[PDB]
Amino acid sequence: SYQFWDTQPVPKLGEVVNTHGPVEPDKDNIRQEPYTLPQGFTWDALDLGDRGVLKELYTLLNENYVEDDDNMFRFDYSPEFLLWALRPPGWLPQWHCGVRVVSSRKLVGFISAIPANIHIYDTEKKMVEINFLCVHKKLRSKRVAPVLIREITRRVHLEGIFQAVYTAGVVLPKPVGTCRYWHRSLNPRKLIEVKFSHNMTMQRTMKLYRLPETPKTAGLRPMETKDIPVVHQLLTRYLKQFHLTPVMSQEEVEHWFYPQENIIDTFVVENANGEVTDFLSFYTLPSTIMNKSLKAAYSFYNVHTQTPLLDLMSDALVLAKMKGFDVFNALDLMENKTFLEKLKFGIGDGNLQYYLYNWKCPSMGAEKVGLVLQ
Ligand SMILES: CCCCCCCCCCCCCC(=O)SCCNC(=O)CCNC(=O)[C@H](O)C(C)(C)COP(=O)(O)OP(=O)(O)OC[C@H]1O[C@@H](n2cnc3c(N)ncnc32)[C@H](O)[C@@H]1OP(=O)(O)O
Ligand SMILES: COc1cccc(CC(=N)NC(=O)c2ccccc2OC2CCNCC2)c1
Ligand SMILES: [Mg+2]
Repeated sequence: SYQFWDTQPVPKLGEVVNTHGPVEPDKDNIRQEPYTLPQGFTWDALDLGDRGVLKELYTLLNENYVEDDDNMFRFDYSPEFLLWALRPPGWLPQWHCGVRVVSSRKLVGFISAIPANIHIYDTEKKMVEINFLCVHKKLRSKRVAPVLIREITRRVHLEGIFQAVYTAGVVLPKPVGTCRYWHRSLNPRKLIEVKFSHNMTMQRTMKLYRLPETPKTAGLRPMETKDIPVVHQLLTRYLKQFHLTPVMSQEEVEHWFYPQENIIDTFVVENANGEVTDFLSFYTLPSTIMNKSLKAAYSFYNVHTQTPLLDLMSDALVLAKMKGFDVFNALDLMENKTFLEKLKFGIGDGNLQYYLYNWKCPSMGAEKVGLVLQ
C-alpha cells in the first residue's frame, strides 16, 4: 500500500493499462496558497543566479542526495552542473522549490521542475521533468517528501501543465519502463582501490580494459556553434524510433549539447563531404567516496546514421579515458543493449524506474525508452 501515492493520479501497480490518456481532468481552478509544512519550516524559491544560494543547494545535495545501494558513494553534482541542469530554456524561478528552517534559514529540502515537451507513443505533450528531490538526512521519515511533491505539482498546475516525467530507484505506482545501470571501467586500479569494482590478475584486468590513446572514427571532433542545427536534425530524426522521448527546440539542443568543460561533452562526426552524420555525448558527474572523488562520465544522447554505433561508443570510451574519467556509465535504453556487452560494460545492481504523472499508457521495454535525464 502507498499512503501518498494511492492518492495521486497514477495507475495502480499491476493494472494492465490498454488505454492512452490523462488519469484525471485538467484542473481549471488551482489552490493559490502553498501547502503547509511542519512547524519550524518554510518555503523558499531559490535564486540560483545568486552564488550564495547556489552554494547552499550544492551543499544540501552534496551532503544529502542519492547514494548507491552499498552507501559508499554519493553523487557530487557541481555548482555549474546544477545551473546547466536547472536553468535550461523555459526554467522558472518558482520551480526551484526549497525548504528552509524558519529560525536559522538553513536549507533542508529541495525539489525542481523544468519544462519539457515529451513524445509518449502517439502523443506530444508539454510536461515537466522533476529532479533533485532531496530531504536533509535529519528530516528523513517525517513525510516532508509528499509535501515537496504536492507543492511542485501545484506550482506546475499554476502554469497550465498537467503531466510530468521522472525517474527513481524505488518502485512506485506505476513504472512506464525499467532500466538497468551498466558501467565500463576506464581506470580499474582506482575503481578497485575505492571499492567500486572488486581468478583475475591486476595485470590481466588492466589489459582487459585498456583502450586506444586516440579515437578511430574519421572526422570526429568537438561540437561547435555551427553544428547546432544539424545536431538538432540528427537527434529529432533518430528519436522517432522510440516511444518515450524529448522533443527539443534548436535552443534546447544548444543548451543540452553545446560543450561546457566539466559538465557536458559532445563530439560530432564530420565526414569526407563536410557533412555531420553522427554525434556522441556524455555528461560529467563525480561521486564523493564516503569511506576523495570518483570521476564518472554518463552516456547522454548518441545518434548514428553512418558510423556503426559500436564504433561511436568505443570512441566515447576513448575520449572519456583521455579526459581522466575513472568509469563510463550507461543505461540499457535506446539501442544501448547492442553495444554494452561487446564494449566490456559490467551490469550494476539497482533499477531505474521511469514514470509519468497523470498519464495512463502501456509499459514499454527499455529499448523503447528514449529519454535521458541528469
Ligand atoms: C503535473 C506536475 C506533477 C509534478 C510531480 C510529479 C511527481 C514527482 C515525484 C518525485 C520525483 C523525484 C525524482 C528524483 O529526484 S529521484 C531522487 C530522489 N532523492 C533521493 O533519493 C535522495 C535521497 N533521499 C532523500 O532525500 C529522501 O529519502 C527522499 C526525499 C527521497 C524521500 O524522503 P523520506 O525518505 O524522508 O520519505 P518521507 O517520509 O518524506 O515520504 C515517504 C513517501 O515518499 C515516497 N518516496 C520515497 N522516495 C521517493 C522518490 N525518490 N520519488 C518519489 N517518491 C518517493 C515514499 O514511497 C512515501 O510514499 P508512500 O509510500 O507513502 O506513497
Ligand atoms: C558510484 O556513484 C554512485 C553514487 C550514487 C548512486 C549510484 C548508483 C546509481 N543510482 N546510479 C545511477 O542512477 C546511474 C547509473 C548508470 C547511468 C546513469 C545513472 O544515473 C543518472 C544520473 C543520476 N540520476 C539518475 C540518472 C552511484
Ligand atoms: Mg521527510
